[PDB]
Amino acid sequence: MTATNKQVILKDYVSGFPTESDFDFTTTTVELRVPEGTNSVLVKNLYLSCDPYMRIRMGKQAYTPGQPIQGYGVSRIIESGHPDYKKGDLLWGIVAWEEYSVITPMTHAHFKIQHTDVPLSYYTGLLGMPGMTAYAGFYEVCSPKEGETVYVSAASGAVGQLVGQLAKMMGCYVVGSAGSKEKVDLLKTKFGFDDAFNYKEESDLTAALKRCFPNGIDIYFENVGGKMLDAVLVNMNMHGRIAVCGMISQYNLENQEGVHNLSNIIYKRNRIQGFVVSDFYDKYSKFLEFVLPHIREGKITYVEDVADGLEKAPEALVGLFHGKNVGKQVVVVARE
Amino acid sequence: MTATNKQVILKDYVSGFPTESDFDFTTTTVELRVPEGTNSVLVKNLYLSCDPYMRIRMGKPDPSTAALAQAYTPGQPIQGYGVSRIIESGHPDYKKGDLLWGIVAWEEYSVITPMTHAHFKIQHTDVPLSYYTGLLGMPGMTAYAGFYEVCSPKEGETVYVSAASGAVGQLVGQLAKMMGCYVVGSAGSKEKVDLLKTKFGFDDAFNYKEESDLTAALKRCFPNGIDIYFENVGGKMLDAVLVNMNMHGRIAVCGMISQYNLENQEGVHNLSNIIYKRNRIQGFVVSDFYDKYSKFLEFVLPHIREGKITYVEDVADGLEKAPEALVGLFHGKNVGKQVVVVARE
Ligand SMILES: NC(=O)c1ccc[n+]([C@@H]2O[C@H](COP(=O)([O-])OP(=O)(O)OC[C@H]3O[C@@H](n4cnc5c(N)ncnc54)[C@H](OP(=O)(O)O)[C@@H]3O)[C@@H](O)[C@H]2O)c1
Ligand SMILES: NC(=O)c1ccc[n+]([C@@H]2O[C@H](COP(=O)([O-])OP(=O)(O)OC[C@H]3O[C@@H](n4cnc5c(N)ncnc54)[C@H](OP(=O)(O)O)[C@@H]3O)[C@@H](O)[C@H]2O)c1
Repeated sequence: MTATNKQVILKDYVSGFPTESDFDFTTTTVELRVPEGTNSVLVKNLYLSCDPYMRIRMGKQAYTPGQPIQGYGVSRIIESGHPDYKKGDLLWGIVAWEEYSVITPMTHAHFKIQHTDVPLSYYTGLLGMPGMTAYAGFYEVCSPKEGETVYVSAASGAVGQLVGQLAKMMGCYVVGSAGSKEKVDLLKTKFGFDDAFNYKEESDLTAALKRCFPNGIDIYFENVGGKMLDAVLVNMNMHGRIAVCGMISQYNLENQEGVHNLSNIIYKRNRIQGFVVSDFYDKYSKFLEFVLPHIREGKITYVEDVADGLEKAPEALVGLFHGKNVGKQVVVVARE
Repeated sequence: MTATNKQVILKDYVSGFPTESDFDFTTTTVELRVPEGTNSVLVKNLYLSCDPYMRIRMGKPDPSTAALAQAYTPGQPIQGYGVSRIIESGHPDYKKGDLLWGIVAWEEYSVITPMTHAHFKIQHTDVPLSYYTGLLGMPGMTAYAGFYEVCSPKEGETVYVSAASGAVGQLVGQLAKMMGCYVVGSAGSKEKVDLLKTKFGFDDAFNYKEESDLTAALKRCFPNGIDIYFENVGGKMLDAVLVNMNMHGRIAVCGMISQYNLENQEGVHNLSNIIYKRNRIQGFVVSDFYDKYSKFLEFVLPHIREGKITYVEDVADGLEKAPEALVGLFHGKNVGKQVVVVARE
């Protein structure tokens, strides 16, 4: 290996939706040496994650045009130059969209994989940054108690599916919405939710919510926004929490959708708390040692829509925003 | 034993703003005697209060609003907060010379059954009895409970409060100042902003109505963004604040009178920002904390009596005015706590 290196780049700033045309392919050639830098390691990017924050990251902390779009991925140390990383092991964290990248590890972008008795695809979704985010947001920011109704929202996907699974381990009554009957079956089937509805087979969303929850929503895990939020507010419960994890139904408009119903948080006494996963990474290694018994035991599960190659990685990032993605969108770039 | 007790009533459920018309008057004759059943007391309503909550209790009954809540049964009188003197026995902790505050009807001679976070006995007289409908009562309990146990302020923090010339936003700004915060306020009247700037304390304030790009103004007052936000307003305000906010910014949602007399509630766009800069919106209801009311007095009653807490009012006589009075809040014709004297003392 003193190879060529393929990279998926960004042309220029996406207005509205992202499309395959706002991404271009290019070949650099990499020397597999130590290499040149300071606390650097060279790596072979194994897997990539299709992260929805990326849209916000590609409009005019924003990736520079002409340079590969950066994003989370799990990788293997080719050559080292960093104390912690032996010249042959597994990492995850921010990396370029390439086969061969050079990143100098830092404690909260880059973690080090010390459990391989589980897929190295999980560490871009379940045992990776969506997992910390489902752990963090549902445990701290929602502050769940037992027996109480949890509405989850892009539930099939990356963050959504551990929340209803964590919540059902508590023993709540969980419901979840998803866009198609493939995903809405996955929910009650695979992760045994207590109900699940296809929000795209509905006009009556407030009434949809009001039907799925007889006695109202104590907790709502927010992964989407707008219309959905507004029905959830009518539906919310007294002293019930809403942890705002994100708003996919907003990242893409060049005109942000307007919410009405906030007036309800007075009467119903709603905490609405918008977190960020980063802040909880000191609790990462506690999450890991908590879930890792449940996965390899058949208690926590996952579902990941796995593309193959950087070639099929624009057709993949774009797929999140409409909903091609069935579960976590990962991108296999090196099979091992 | 009859005594002719006048009243004020609601014709019908309101849609939009109240007007003097949605209320009718009428009279009756209460027989002045010892009330029975539960632990009941016949009272004599000296004062009464115009608080903007009464509009969500005037509208047609939604479950959403039924959590505050359940509208006034159209035809019998209006229920509200007022000061009252015990005209008869009925109960243990209430002697017939006595004087409570709480929820009475809009009538001359109410009868009440005094519940623990309903009816509160006045003990202290050295202060105007009209203070038990502002500062020493419920709207006073809001600014205390909403800013200490809800905005979780830290000394030095930037603060913005709105509807800053009314029973809550003028005592908030002072509890704010009492810990070196940078309270700025807002109000619509050209002179109302002058009570904020001078009389109440605020470091700056503005006239939102003389102000056109709302957010430009909050960008001026706080060049270093807004840590806390007390809100008695909503809509177009909350979107300027959410832009201007700081990280780990907090918001206490007391009320949103703007939205209240809208049939067609305004759209709050900018709510997405809170995912970036870990903002917390929290809606509370003062009613929940009336345990920390003994404690609140204990606090305020020293600070007022010493020049640390200033409080303007707006008085007006009898029920005849209490329509025009209650309808004046929504248009901002109350230059402080709007009180109505049924019968002075
Ligand atoms: N809190 C944090 O710090 C944190 C961390 C990471 C990511 N996030 C954010 O939250 C999301 C990521 O994970 P994920 O669990 O949502 O799954 P994902 O599968 O990774 O992302 C795509 C999903 O978006 C949904 N979707 C797209 N447009 C939608 C719309 N207009 N309305 C409703 N649903 C829509 C689709 O579900 P349907 O087919 O069912 O409609 C699809 O499954 C992103 O918005 C991301 O920016 C937050
Ligand atoms: N438990 C709770 O959550 C709780 C408890 C008590 C009260 N509240 C609520 O919060 C408010 C407190 O009452 P208060 O006695 O302190 O007096 P207040 O809010 O000052 O009421 C009158 C004021 O409303 C302002 N106003 C009128 N229309 C407005 C509009 N469209 N936009 C912005 N401001 C407008 C006027 O001034 P400017 O034009 O000068 O701005 C006027 O000074 C009420 O809405 C009440 O229902 C909530």
